[PDB]
Amino acid sequence: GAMAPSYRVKRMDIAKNDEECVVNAANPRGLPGDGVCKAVYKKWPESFKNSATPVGTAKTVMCGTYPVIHAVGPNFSNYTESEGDRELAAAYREVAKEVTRLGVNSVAIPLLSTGVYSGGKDRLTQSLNHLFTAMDSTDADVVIYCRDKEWEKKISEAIQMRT
Ligand SMILES: [Cl-]
Ligand SMILES: [Cl-]
Ligand SMILES: [Cl-]
Repeated sequence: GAMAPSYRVKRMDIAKNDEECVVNAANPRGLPGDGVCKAVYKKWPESFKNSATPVGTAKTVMCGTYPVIHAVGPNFSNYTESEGDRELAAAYREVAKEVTRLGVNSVAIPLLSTGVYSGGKDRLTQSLNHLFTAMDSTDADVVIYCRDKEWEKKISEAIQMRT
Protein backbone atom coordinates (compact mmCIF):
# COMPACT_ATOMS: atom_id res chain seq x y z
CA GLY A 1 0.00 0.00 0.00
CA ALA A 2 0.86 3.74 -0.14
CA MET A 3 1.83 5.19 3.34
CA ALA A 4 -0.98 7.82 3.16
CA PRO A 5 -3.19 6.79 0.22
CA SER A 6 -4.25 9.90 -1.85
CA TYR A 7 -6.14 11.06 -4.96
CA ARG A 8 -4.47 13.49 -7.42
CA VAL A 9 -5.43 14.79 -10.86
CA LYS A 10 -3.08 15.63 -13.74
CA ARG A 11 -3.91 17.21 -17.12
CA MET A 12 -1.65 15.28 -19.55
CA ASP A 13 -1.38 12.10 -21.69
CA ILE A 14 -1.90 8.99 -19.46
CA ALA A 15 0.74 7.27 -21.74
CA LYS A 16 3.40 9.47 -19.91
CA ASN A 17 2.15 8.53 -16.36
CA ASP A 18 4.49 8.19 -13.33
CA GLU A 19 2.49 5.35 -11.66
CA GLU A 20 3.18 1.59 -11.21
CA CYS A 21 0.28 0.57 -13.56
CA VAL A 22 -2.23 2.08 -15.99
CA VAL A 23 -5.96 1.66 -16.61
CA ASN A 24 -6.91 1.71 -20.33
CA ALA A 25 -10.36 3.02 -21.33
CA ALA A 26 -10.65 -0.06 -23.60
CA ASN A 27 -13.20 -1.32 -26.12
CA PRO A 28 -14.62 -4.82 -25.65
CA ARG A 29 -12.76 -6.25 -28.72
CA GLY A 30 -9.18 -5.33 -27.77
CA LEU A 31 -8.89 -2.97 -30.80
CA PRO A 32 -6.51 0.04 -30.90
CA GLY A 33 -9.53 2.35 -30.79
CA ASP A 34 -9.49 6.17 -30.32
CA GLY A 35 -8.45 8.71 -27.60
CA VAL A 36 -6.91 7.13 -24.40
CA CYS A 37 -7.13 3.62 -26.01
CA LYS A 38 -5.03 4.67 -29.08
CA ALA A 39 -2.37 6.36 -26.87
CA VAL A 40 -2.21 3.18 -24.72
CA TYR A 41 -1.93 1.02 -27.89
CA LYS A 42 0.99 3.19 -29.15
CA LYS A 43 2.84 3.04 -25.73
CA TRP A 44 2.05 -0.58 -24.69
CA PRO A 45 1.01 -2.50 -27.87
CA GLU A 46 2.15 -5.86 -26.34
CA SER A 47 -0.65 -5.42 -23.68
CA PHE A 48 -3.35 -5.91 -26.41
CA LYS A 49 -2.65 -9.68 -26.77
CA ASN A 50 -5.98 -11.34 -25.71
CA SER A 51 -7.18 -8.10 -24.03
CA ALA A 52 -10.81 -8.45 -25.39
CA THR A 53 -13.29 -8.55 -22.40
CA PRO A 54 -17.01 -7.75 -21.94
CA VAL A 55 -18.57 -4.40 -20.99
CA GLY A 56 -18.41 -3.77 -17.21
CA THR A 57 -15.18 -5.88 -16.77
CA ALA A 58 -11.39 -5.30 -16.51
CA LYS A 59 -8.66 -7.60 -17.84
CA THR A 60 -4.93 -7.05 -17.04
CA VAL A 61 -2.19 -7.84 -19.60
CA MET A 62 1.52 -7.22 -18.81
CA CYS A 63 3.76 -5.14 -21.15
CA GLY A 64 7.10 -6.48 -19.87
CA THR A 65 6.44 -6.22 -16.08
CA TYR A 66 4.22 -3.07 -16.42
CA PRO A 67 0.47 -3.92 -15.87
CA VAL A 68 -2.15 -2.52 -18.32
CA ILE A 69 -5.67 -2.96 -16.80
CA HIS A 70 -8.13 -2.89 -19.79
CA ALA A 71 -11.38 -1.54 -18.27
CA VAL A 72 -14.45 -1.59 -20.57
CA GLY A 73 -16.97 1.15 -19.74
CA PRO A 74 -20.36 1.19 -21.52
CA ASN A 75 -20.97 3.22 -24.71
CA PHE A 76 -23.98 5.38 -23.62
CA SER A 77 -25.01 5.57 -27.36
CA ASN A 78 -26.00 1.84 -27.07
CA TYR A 79 -27.11 1.51 -23.37
CA THR A 80 -30.11 3.05 -21.51
CA GLU A 81 -29.06 5.61 -18.83
CA SER A 82 -29.92 3.04 -16.08
CA GLU A 83 -28.07 0.02 -17.59
CA GLY A 84 -25.10 2.23 -18.63
CA ASP A 85 -24.90 3.55 -15.07
CA ARG A 86 -24.81 -0.08 -13.72
CA GLU A 87 -22.06 -1.23 -16.17
CA LEU A 88 -19.92 1.95 -15.52
CA ALA A 89 -20.05 1.29 -11.74
CA ALA A 90 -19.17 -2.42 -12.40
CA ALA A 91 -16.09 -1.64 -14.62
CA TYR A 92 -14.63 0.48 -11.79
CA ARG A 93 -15.27 -2.25 -9.14
CA GLU A 94 -13.30 -4.68 -11.41
CA VAL A 95 -10.46 -2.08 -11.65
CA ALA A 96 -10.30 -1.97 -7.79
CA LYS A 97 -10.05 -5.82 -7.68
CA GLU A 98 -7.19 -5.83 -10.25
CA VAL A 99 -5.22 -2.96 -8.57
CA THR A 100 -5.55 -4.91 -5.25
CA ARG A 101 -4.51 -8.26 -6.83
CA LEU A 102 -1.44 -6.67 -8.48
CA GLY A 103 -0.22 -5.21 -5.11
CA VAL A 104 0.81 -1.89 -6.80
CA ASN A 105 1.27 1.25 -4.63
CA SER A 106 -0.05 3.59 -7.40
CA VAL A 107 -2.32 3.52 -10.49
CA ALA A 108 -2.99 5.99 -13.40
CA ILE A 109 -6.79 6.06 -14.22
CA PRO A 110 -8.82 7.96 -16.89
CA LEU A 111 -12.58 8.76 -16.38
CA LEU A 112 -14.38 5.86 -18.11
CA SER A 113 -17.22 6.59 -20.60
CA THR A 114 -16.56 10.45 -20.60
CA GLY A 115 -15.15 10.60 -24.20
CA VAL A 116 -16.60 8.96 -27.38
CA TYR A 117 -18.60 6.51 -25.10
CA SER A 118 -20.41 9.43 -23.29
CA GLY A 119 -23.40 9.50 -25.74
CA GLY A 120 -22.62 13.27 -26.16
CA LYS A 121 -23.32 13.99 -22.40
CA ASP A 122 -21.10 15.51 -19.64
CA ARG A 123 -20.44 12.49 -17.32
CA LEU A 124 -17.49 13.93 -15.23
CA THR A 125 -19.46 13.74 -11.92
CA GLN A 126 -21.13 10.39 -12.73
CA SER A 127 -17.87 8.69 -13.81
CA LEU A 128 -15.74 10.28 -11.01
CA ASN A 129 -18.21 9.26 -8.25
CA HIS A 130 -18.18 5.62 -9.51
CA LEU A 131 -14.35 5.83 -9.50
CA PHE A 132 -14.42 6.99 -5.82
CA THR A 133 -17.00 4.31 -4.82
CA ALA A 134 -14.65 1.61 -6.16
CA MET A 135 -11.20 2.93 -5.22
CA ASP A 136 -11.96 4.38 -1.72
CA SER A 137 -11.37 0.94 -0.05
CA THR A 138 -7.99 0.49 -1.89
CA ASP A 139 -4.66 1.77 -0.41
CA ALA A 140 -3.05 2.66 -3.78
CA ASP A 141 -2.18 6.28 -4.64
CA VAL A 142 -4.69 7.08 -7.47
CA VAL A 143 -3.71 9.65 -10.16
CA ILE A 144 -6.62 10.66 -12.45
CA TYR A 145 -5.64 11.80 -15.97
CA CYS A 146 -7.71 14.30 -18.03
CA ARG A 147 -7.01 16.60 -21.07
CA ASP A 148 -9.31 19.63 -20.30
CA LYS A 149 -8.30 22.59 -18.02
CA GLU A 150 -11.93 23.00 -16.76
CA TRP A 151 -12.30 19.22 -16.11
CA GLU A 152 -8.92 19.43 -14.23
CA LYS A 153 -10.37 22.22 -11.97
CA LYS A 154 -13.69 20.31 -11.38
CA ILE A 155 -11.85 17.01 -10.59
CA SER A 156 -9.37 18.84 -8.27
CA GLU A 157 -12.34 20.57 -6.50
CA ALA A 158 -14.17 17.20 -5.97
CA ILE A 159 -11.00 15.60 -4.52
CA GLN A 160 -10.22 18.52 -2.13
CA MET A 161 -13.89 18.79 -0.88
CA ARG A 162 -13.76 15.25 0.68
CA THR A 163 -10.38 15.92 2.54
CL1 LIG B 1 0.95 15.63 -22.55
CL1 LIG C 1 -14.78 6.99 -23.53
CL1 LIG D 1 -10.84 15.53 -20.17
